Amino acid sequence: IVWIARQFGVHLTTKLTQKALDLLSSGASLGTVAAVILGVTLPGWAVAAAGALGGTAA
Repeated sequence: IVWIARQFGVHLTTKLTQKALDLLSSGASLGTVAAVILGVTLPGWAVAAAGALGGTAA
């Protein structure tokens, strides 16, 4: 989540992180979480690059 926020210009709050992590952990895809929570439509290469990290780092 941190890498996404950094690379795509999102102001990341602790609340946005908390929501994203729970949703990812429950089974929503990294792309959908990025779009819905972080407001960022990720290209394919960015979904892959972020997905290589642990969830908080992603």
